[PDB]
Amino acid sequence: TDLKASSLRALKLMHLATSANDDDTDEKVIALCHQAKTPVGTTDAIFIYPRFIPIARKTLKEQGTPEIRICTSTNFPHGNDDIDIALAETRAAIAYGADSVAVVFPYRALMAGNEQVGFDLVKACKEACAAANVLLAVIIETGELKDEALIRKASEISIKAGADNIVTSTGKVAVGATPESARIMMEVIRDMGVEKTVGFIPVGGVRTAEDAQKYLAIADELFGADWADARHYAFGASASLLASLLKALGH
Repeated sequence: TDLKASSLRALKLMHLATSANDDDTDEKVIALCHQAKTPVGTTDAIFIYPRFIPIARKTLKEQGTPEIRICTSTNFPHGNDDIDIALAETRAAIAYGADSVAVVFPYRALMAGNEQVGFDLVKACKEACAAANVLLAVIIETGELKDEALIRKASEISIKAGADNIVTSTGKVAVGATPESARIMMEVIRDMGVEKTVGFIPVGGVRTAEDAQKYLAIADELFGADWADARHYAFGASASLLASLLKALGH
């Protein structure tokens, strides 16, 4: 029954996205909105491309779940180092009506030795989001950085630039989150003492109810059992994890 409790808890923290082998479509997003409403409760949000926000917002409203948030991505998935492009895309996502924007950190530029551009890019995008009461998350793409020191450095730059959440992965490269990269990023949150204002989102690597229980255990250990609420923790995953959480709950 410990598994059942963390399964329901993981479920309500989900940022439901379409399968990686599906991209997105007006009908597939309407379907996604329906799956986000289950017999035991709703996921916290959906994760979709910006152009589908307006139709997702109407679907969620008309099905009686206006409280499900809509998160989207910019500078995505490439993480290029052109700030003007990243800012313009972020402003468009806001105008579409997003509740949360996840900008991809310029991780290639960091790997090449540029720590400043990542700071300036996140800062410019956070400025636009804050001005519109939108949360800014930052994807650092742990699967491409690989090295522990680079994952810490990307996390530290993002936090100092004003990230409201830090995210492992885009979901568009082979390797997403792992327990180790997840631990590293949450330890930066702790070491910097910013756990009240910065949350964490593993993308990928969580496919079963047992995986989700393991990832939540890391959060409970580092910050206490109460820390991982919808504002500070989320699982960026697809319908396959959701079905495993529902199954563990007997549905």
